Amino acid sequence: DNKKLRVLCEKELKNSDVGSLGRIVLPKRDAEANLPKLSDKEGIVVQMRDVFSMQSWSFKYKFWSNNKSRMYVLENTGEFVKQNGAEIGDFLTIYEDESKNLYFAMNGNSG
DNA sequence: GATTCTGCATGGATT
DNA sequence: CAATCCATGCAGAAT
Repeated sequence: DNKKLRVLCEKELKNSDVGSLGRIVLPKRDAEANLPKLSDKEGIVVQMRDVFSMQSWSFKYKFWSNNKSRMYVLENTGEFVKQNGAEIGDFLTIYEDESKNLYFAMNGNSG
């Protein structure tokens, strides 16, 4: 917890983000600019640690095809929301470690 | 059949 | 006017 952080993206949780589908949508602009570059629909597996804790979480960061561009999504978020009790309007903020791109990325509104 | 997963399409609101 | 973003609907696989 001697961490130095840079914000990569932030999302206001909507109904489907905390819904039964178990996936979280991320803003396309910031996801493309700051999140690792995705060159396949298969996506990648990313893990992000809580800023306030030593709890680490593993998600699948992938994209869907939409129109001629993309929609970015973070799959397998069911237990994350359930465990953290995230409701509509809560904030999921994703950060970055400065020397290493280790994805600290926690909710709990924060800011 | 009925139900859930998964990836894409639709459609309102905004850039 | 047309393009973009994204919440959600929804068709086809999988269970």
